[PDB]
Order: sequence, then structure tokens, then C-alpha cells
Amino acid sequence: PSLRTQPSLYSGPFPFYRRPSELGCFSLDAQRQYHGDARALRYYSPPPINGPGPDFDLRDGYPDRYQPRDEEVQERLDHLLRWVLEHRNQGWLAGATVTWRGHLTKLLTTPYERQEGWQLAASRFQGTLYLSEVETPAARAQRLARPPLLRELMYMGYKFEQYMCADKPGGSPDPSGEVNTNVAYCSVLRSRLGNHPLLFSGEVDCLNPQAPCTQPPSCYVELKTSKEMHSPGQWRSFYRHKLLKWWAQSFLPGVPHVVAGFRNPEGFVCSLKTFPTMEMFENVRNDREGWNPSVCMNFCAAFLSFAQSTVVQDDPRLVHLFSWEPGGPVTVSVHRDAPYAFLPSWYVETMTQ
Ligand SMILES: Nc1nc2c(ncn2[C@@H]2O[C@H](COP(=O)(O)OP(=O)(O)O)[C@@H](O)[C@H]2O)c(=O)[nH]1
Ligand SMILES: [Mg+2]
Repeated sequence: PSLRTQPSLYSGPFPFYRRPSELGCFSLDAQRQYHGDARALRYYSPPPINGPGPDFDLRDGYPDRYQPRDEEVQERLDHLLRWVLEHRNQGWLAGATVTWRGHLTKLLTTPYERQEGWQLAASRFQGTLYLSEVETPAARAQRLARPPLLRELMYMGYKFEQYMCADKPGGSPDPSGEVNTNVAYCSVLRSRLGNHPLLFSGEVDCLNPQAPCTQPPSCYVELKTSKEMHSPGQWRSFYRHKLLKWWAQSFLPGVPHVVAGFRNPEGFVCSLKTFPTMEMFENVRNDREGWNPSVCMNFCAAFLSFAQSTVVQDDPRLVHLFSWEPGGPVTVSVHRDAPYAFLPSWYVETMTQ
């Protein structure tokens, strides 16, 4: 059938969500090449009490010292599949759903999302269900038309991370190097939502070498950017929409610590604010127009359930395309081979042996 999306259908007790465990990780380098190590992981290095508070020029180095990752390249699940292949002997996988954390984020935010539609392609292969986002025609059009100032704004986000990160534990941030968005660190995580086992990985911003719990993902820190705010209305508006995204993104991998840099009209970060992941909901708890963690999760569970029961055939060439648009239900279409098939032959053959 189709799956309804509205929040009042998914109120009720917070579902079972197993505390995420890191099964491993991988890194992408300056030219988007996979390495099965943590080389790209950077280390949390906030401004000390000793010296000045933050005064970070997010415009510095734009565009000369900016090497943006090529966005035309469809990567699908490839990097994760490689990790999965290199670790096949860790039958749990057969019952798992496999994705990127980001895809799960969009499921979590669906009941409250007013603008951004999405498309998830789904193939079952050896029991395992694989989900992989397809960029909607609308979203592609917006990406190809990205205005100069929106391109700079993306840079500034990654630039903020450079002021807050050191290459080594207890090191100093070097805000004069290149920002290269091909370079990423990813944690590979195991969880279970309800009775749906999960294998997913997400981009991790940095490690806090001063977190008393030295074990991932507890020791990770997410670094965020947003417009400076003044009126209560701007804060309320931030809590209701943006905070929801931040919560979903870091809750899934079990990242407890989020730091926000608020940027000037002149493009400087003159204040920081820490949002512990577990505290984010307190900002909207009494808000009649707020979001609810268990609405996000109950919908997400219902979607997984829906996808599991819909995708019956075990076939790597077969795709059930799940589509969603704000103010509508999740609908399904069936497709075979190109252009929607996403599991590469090199993976299918090798997992078959
Ligand atoms: N090309 C491309 N890669 C992405 C994008 N978003 C995430 N990735 C990559 O996909 C992997 C998982 O990302 P994920 O955690 O799901 O993204 P996020 O939660 O939206 O920040 C990482 O290796 C990222 O570098 C994107 O919009 N374009
Ligand atoms: Mg971030």
C-alpha cells in the first residue's frame, strides 16, 4: 500500500532503540579514495579559557583554499559495501537493514518536514535490505542552480570545523590549510530499532580526547553552524526545525555532544553553544508546535516495517522506489535494472562466494 506520515499516528511510547555500537570505521582522502582506517578523524580542539573567545573568519580561504567534492558522482552505498565486504565474518546481516545514517535522518524528520521530499531505493539481497537515496528531479535542479552565496555558505560550515579541529590529539587547529570536502571520516555502527536490526554509517566530525568515556561513539563531537540569533522568535524557530535535524543526525549514531558556532552577518563565529544530544528535546518539550523524539522513531520503525514487508523478492536487480513529498504519504513504485539498481556486480558476486 502506502504509509501515512502525520505525527498523531506515531505518538505513543518511545520504541526500543538499541544503544549504537561502533563496528569499525573508514576514511576518504583528498581524492575520495577509501582507506579502512581512522586517518581522517580529527580531534576536538575548542578555544581555551586562557586566550580569547572564538573569532573565526568563516570566509577566510574562499574560494582559493576550497576543493569541493564532485557532486555529480553518484556514490550510492559503495564505500559502506566495501566496508561490509571486508568484514563479512562479523547470520545477523541477513536480518539487517543497511544504509547511511543520513538516510535514516530523513525518515526520522519526515513527520515534521514541510519542504524536502525524498526517494529511497530498496533492494533485498541475501535477506539483507539495502536502502539508498535517489536524488529527486527537484533537488537536482536546485543543486545545479546553486547560487554563489549558497555555495559559500556550505564552505563556511566546513570551515567552522577547521577552527575547532586539530590533526592530532591535543594539537592546535590550522585554519590556513585547504578545506577539501572529499575528505571524510565515517563510523560504522550497529543498532536495532524495534525488531529491525540496523547496519549504517555516518560522517563523524571529530573525537574528543578529553571525554572520560574514551569509547566510540560516546567520544565523538558534532560541529555545527547557524545564523546568530536575537529575538525569542528566532530561537523558537531554530528549536522547532533546525534542532530537530541536529538531534536526529547525532542521536542515530549515539553522538552525545554537539557544538554550535553562530555566525555573524560579517561571517565570523563570535559565540559557541553546546547542545548535549539528550538535552535537545528540552527546548521544545513545552512547545505546542515542537517535535517529538518518539514520533520520529515510531515513524521510522513503521517505515522499516513497511519496507521489509513490501520488498518480498530477494533480487539485487529489483528496486522498490519509496517516494515522499510533504503533505502526503510514502508511496511505492517497482523498477528493474538501470537507472535505479544500485548494488554493484563486484559486490553481489563477491558476497555470493
Ligand atoms: N557525494 C555526496 N556524499 C555524501 C553526501 N552526504 C553524505 N555523503 C557521504 O556519505 C557518507 C555518509 O554520510 P551521512 O552521514 O549519511 O551524511 P549526513 O548525515 O547527511 O552528514 C559519508 O562518507 C559522506 O562523505 C552528499 O550530499 N553527497
Ligand atoms: Mg556537521
